[PDB]
Amino acid sequence: DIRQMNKTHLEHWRGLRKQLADGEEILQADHLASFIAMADGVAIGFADASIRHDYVNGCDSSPVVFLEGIFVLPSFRQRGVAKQLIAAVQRWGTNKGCREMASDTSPENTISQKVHQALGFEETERVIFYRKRC
Amino acid sequence: GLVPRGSHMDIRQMNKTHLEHWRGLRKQLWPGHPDDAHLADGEEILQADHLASFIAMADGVAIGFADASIRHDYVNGCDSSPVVFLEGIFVLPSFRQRGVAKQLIAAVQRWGTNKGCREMASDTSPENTISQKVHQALGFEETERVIFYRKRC
Ligand SMILES: CC(C)(COP(=O)(O)OP(=O)(O)OC[C@H]1O[C@@H](n2cnc3c(N)ncnc32)[C@H](O)[C@@H]1OP(=O)(O)O)[C@@H](O)C(=O)NCCC(=O)NCCS
Ligand SMILES: CC(C)(COP(=O)(O)OP(=O)(O)OC[C@H]1O[C@@H](n2cnc3c(N)ncnc32)[C@H](O)[C@H]1OP(=O)(O)O)[C@@H](O)C(=O)NCCC(=O)NCCS
Repeated sequence: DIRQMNKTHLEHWRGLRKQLADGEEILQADHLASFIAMADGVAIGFADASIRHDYVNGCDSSPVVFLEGIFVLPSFRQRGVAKQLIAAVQRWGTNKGCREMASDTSPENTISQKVHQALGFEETERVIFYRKRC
Repeated sequence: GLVPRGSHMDIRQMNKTHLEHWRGLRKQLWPGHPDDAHLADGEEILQADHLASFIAMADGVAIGFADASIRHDYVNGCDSSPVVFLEGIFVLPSFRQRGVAKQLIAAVQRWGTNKGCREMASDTSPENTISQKVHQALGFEETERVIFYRKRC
């Protein structure tokens, strides 16, 4: 049971996000989309996505569908829920015209890295990001 | 009016006349791209409102440059949007450690702010220790390290 998020789901979505305002912008925006997995009417997993038009490390085409975040409640892990949410994200990206899908994860997130490889992604590059307020 | 500025080292916003020298330098930052691709990049940068490059001129000769963009996409480690991102920066070996990059970045920062950016960001490879010391010495804070993934769709 996978669905594109709407206002009803906003509440369940926040609880999971808290574990991994915006729901507002996402609902309103065209380049934004979030998906949710339900067990007995309860959101037990989600994935946030966006269509990126700026440079994306490791990608040579534009726009790109970017998996901004993904989370599945510990107890529902290893049942294919993420594989399903990512396939929904891919479908959405592909018909918004993206020829490639991208994602990122921390060097310490070993399970995440294995999940990305198991789902067909290829590591492109590792980078350190910086920031300075103007 | 007591101290003329940029009498010998001057930071300029790139225009069509700098295309060839910028490209000459960019091939040294990013080897592997035909003069074509650099050129196409240069025309895109010139015509797009969220894109700009800066050229460091020593007595009229380009010795460094910085490519920047006003990013509206989410930018790792930032709380606001848009962000002025340093897409790349390069200074000829013979002119390093003289404050050039400092000025290119200050000019990028300044263009970013006038375009509504509250934050400036950059990224760099974990093998580039010199670039990591450069970012820290210039006031940037490391926000996060990540691994990027790609899948054709
Ligand atoms: C990453 C995460 C979303 C995976 O969710 P999931 O529902 O458990 O994943 P799936 O069951 O759909 O697994 C997809 C594939 O990855 C593999 N995988 C999942 N968990 C794994 C683990 N712990 N170790 C090794 N491989 C694993 C599965 O074996 C599966 O393999 P297959 O396709 O070859 O059959 C989940 O661990 C989680 O929510 N973690 C916390 C948040 C986080 O790390 N997010 C990542 C980036 S924001
Ligand atoms: C990174 C680079 C642009 C810096 O250019 P630069 O003109 O030499 O830098 P600056 O002189 O303005 O240096 C500013 C700051 O970095 C420090 N710095 C510069 N080179 C350094 C080095 N090799 N080791 C340690 N610190 C260094 C300066 O000392 C410091 O300022 P401070 O003295 O006021 O504290 C240049 O080395 C270069 O082109 N590197 C190769 C390409 C590259 O790696 N680009 C970055 C990623 S796209």
